[PDB]
Amino acid sequence: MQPASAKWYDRRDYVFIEFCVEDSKDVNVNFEKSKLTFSCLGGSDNFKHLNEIDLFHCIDPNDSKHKRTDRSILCCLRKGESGQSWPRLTKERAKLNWLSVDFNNWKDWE
Amino acid sequence: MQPASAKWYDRRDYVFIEFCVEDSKDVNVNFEKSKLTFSCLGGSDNFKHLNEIDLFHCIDPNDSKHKRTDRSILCCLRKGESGQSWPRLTKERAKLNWLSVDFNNWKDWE
Repeated sequence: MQPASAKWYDRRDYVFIEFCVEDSKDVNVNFEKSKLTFSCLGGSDNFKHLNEIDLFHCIDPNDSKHKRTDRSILCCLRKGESGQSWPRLTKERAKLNWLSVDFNNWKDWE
Repeated sequence: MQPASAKWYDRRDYVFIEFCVEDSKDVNVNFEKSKLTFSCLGGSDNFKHLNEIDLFHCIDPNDSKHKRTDRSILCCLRKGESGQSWPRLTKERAKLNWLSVDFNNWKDWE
């Protein structure tokens, strides 16, 4: 297995993470207060994907959700605090080779 | 003004920060989900103290409190999530020259 590639961006109250997996199945998103876990199989070859990250800021798991399509899986995380500033997605600064900013959707709402 | 010296430690559900200010007055503690702000005057000369820190993990402000004495001000922060692990007090890997671990009260409750 290996992490699915993903891009992220945020709004005032929400953080968005998109996992790019074609024809995904067994999609499994687990929202925690300070952690996110995504897993699924990709393609007819059942390619295993697993993404786990400690979030920079806390979120509200019970108010977070995800949508899936044949193209990818979009996660919507409710920021634990409105207007929360997210300079990065993860708790620690170290960069992840599968994660990048979604510049197509990025905005300076603040 | 300058930060008051302070030591910290945690238990399963709470994080404790003690600001060492003798004969404090105008004590002002502001608890926010991911931030703590402490200010006060020290001694007869009205020495100004101000401490601000972005917390490693989110806390529950509504359930946090502080107690003052002529010796110091002890803050009790309710962890946003029971059992939360706090390897450091601050969001970033920071060496704050005024902050140190309270080894007298420290425990490995885990």
